[PDB]
Amino acid sequence: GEIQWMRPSKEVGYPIINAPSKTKLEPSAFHYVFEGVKEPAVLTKNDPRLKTDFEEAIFSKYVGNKITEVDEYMKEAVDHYAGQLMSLDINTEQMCLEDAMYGTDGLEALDLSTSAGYPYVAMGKKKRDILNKQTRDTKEMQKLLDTYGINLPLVTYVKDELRSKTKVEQGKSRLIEASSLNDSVAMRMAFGNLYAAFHKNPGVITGSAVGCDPDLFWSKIPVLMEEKLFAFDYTGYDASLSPAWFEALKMVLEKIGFGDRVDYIDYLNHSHHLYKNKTYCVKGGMPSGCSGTSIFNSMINNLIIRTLLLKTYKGIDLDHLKMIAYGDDVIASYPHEVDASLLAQSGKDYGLTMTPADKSATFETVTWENVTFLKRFFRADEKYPFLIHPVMPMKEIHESIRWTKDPRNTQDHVRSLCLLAWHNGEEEYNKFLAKIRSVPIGRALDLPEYSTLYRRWLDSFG
RNA sequence: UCCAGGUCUCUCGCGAA
RNA sequence: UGUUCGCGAGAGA
RNA sequence: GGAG
Ligand SMILES: [Zn+2]
Repeated sequence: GEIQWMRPSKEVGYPIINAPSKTKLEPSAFHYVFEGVKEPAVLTKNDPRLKTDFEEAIFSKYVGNKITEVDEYMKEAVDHYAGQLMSLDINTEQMCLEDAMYGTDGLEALDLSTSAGYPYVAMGKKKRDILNKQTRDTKEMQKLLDTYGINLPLVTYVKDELRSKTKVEQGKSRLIEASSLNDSVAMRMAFGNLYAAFHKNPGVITGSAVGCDPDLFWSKIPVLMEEKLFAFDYTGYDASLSPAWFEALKMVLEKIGFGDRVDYIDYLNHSHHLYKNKTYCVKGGMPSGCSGTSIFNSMINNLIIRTLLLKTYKGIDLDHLKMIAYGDDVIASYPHEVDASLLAQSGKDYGLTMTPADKSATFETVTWENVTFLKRFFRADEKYPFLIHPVMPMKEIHESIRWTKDPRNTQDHVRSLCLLAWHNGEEEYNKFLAKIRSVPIGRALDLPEYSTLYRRWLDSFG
């Protein structure tokens, strides 16, 4: 991915966009009860904690475009991945406007609790002024569709989130592309049935986990896998993606029947962006906030891995590849061991920078002990060993409970954290409840006992 | 003074028919 | 408690 | 930055 040009919106007539300059994150009641090292992300360029140039740092992810051509390995990847998906018998018809806007089996509605993007953002127009979920009215959307059309520019924001100390100072803040309501709608008309099919089929056929519940799904995953697992991390996955990857994705879509709308894929590959007082153009790179970015990045992951396997292990039978991606996150398996270290080197050839799974400083053997997916470990229940706990390390929970964007939400926030926390075991869970209840607000919260969670967990399998 | 800050998925909580 | 809808939040990608 |  690479910035083609950049210039101040003034020279071109695009309006300036102001994000709030301060974080909505404030220390919570439990700030001092738990240890933790993350703080609010750098949002502006005046920030004291900066030890480098902000804009330089945030746009640094656009490392360039390595390849431009679909080679034979990619083409074979394509064929294999397409052939897999054809077995799902995916409905290829357009999704109707009303279903696109207001959701249907497998695809939730548009979020009226979020920005409408360009150009509505420049007129104080919100989604709530256009959509109404109680009537499923499409009349004003259809008109607004005809008026502004599609392929509008994306508004770039800085994500307001916790961030590692190192990342704060080094200014490595993450960017959001706000997709236009128009484009979200047009995308869902074109691909909603694809989205639906994937959401209903988390697993090794889609090669995706979008639509799963980790509570339940974690017990399916080890059955789905092969004997030998492999995994790794990506560095700047989305922005590192070259246009060829977008061509191969089109090919897959042509293959499974979405051929008349692959042109939308071009709009993701070749995007224009408003950031504060600048307008810039990016060729390559998946924009983070477009419609289907979860589905598409995952699909593209399934193509990358097959391609590297073919490049690295000649003649490899891909029918035995069992992998599951969620965006750039992935857990893969083959009947015979595969060396992530070798794939990472082949990856360079295709513009991808691959590092060892979970920030380990060395490429080592992925096992059921140390593998992670969606930030959670795998741990069998001591009573019923075929039941697998998704286990998020307490540390992540600890970092979360220390901040809040609105103390109004304390009860709900902390309860949500308990639902994650208890898979760590009764000893750890009761300790967590202990530290929480060590402040008076803690004692005010209605918090689930371990026993309650375990029983409800077992019961949800039936 | 307020509002602002993407796409999705899952879950919990609340309100309704 | 089942569903179906609407709202809020948290987490993950 | 958007509306009062
Ligand atoms: Zn351009």
